[PDB]
Amino acid sequence: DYLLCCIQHCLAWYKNTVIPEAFYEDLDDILESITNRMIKSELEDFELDKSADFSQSTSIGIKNNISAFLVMGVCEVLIEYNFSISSFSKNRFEDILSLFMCYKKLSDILNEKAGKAKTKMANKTSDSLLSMKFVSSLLTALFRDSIQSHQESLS
DNA sequence: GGCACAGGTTCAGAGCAGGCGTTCCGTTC
DNA sequence: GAACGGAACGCCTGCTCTGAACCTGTGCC
Repeated sequence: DYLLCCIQHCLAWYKNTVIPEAFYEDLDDILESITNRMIKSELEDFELDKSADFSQSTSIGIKNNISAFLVMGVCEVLIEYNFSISSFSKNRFEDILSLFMCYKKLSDILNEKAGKAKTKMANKTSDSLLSMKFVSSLLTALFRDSIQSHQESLS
């Protein structure tokens, strides 16, 4: 997760300032293919939720817990990337929504799994891999954007 | 009918202040 | 003029300040 975060940040900064050489021209299509594969991997390629029950006792439910956190982190980074790429093109935003829908699906799976045991699993609130910067820019673009050219995506 | 957060409570430790213990001078017969 | 009560500097007791955690009670799902 953190790795991908590092990658995203360095790479965006590269495109931003460095250019004004095959690794990054590859990585574009790398993350693209990863994103598309991520959209339509539905938790049974990961073997989650029904094959396992996130048992903090069992080695396997422990593993599930950990894998799931990693997954959600991954998704978050990809959300940042998909947003960053476009000049507000709609297919990527649909992708972001679907990513988030799987993410939230995982979070509420854990709420089902964290509803039963006592509330000392405060590891669910594991900090997001979104920069302060991106979040500022996101709310800026949600609430104070009336620009029709972008607005079809923001709606 | 159960879980989570709050709030109370309690204990452990540590730190510090004051009163009594020793020693002397004032006051009242 | 003397004696017994008021008076000052140091150490120990205990009490308080504070934090941290447990646990239990209530309200909402």
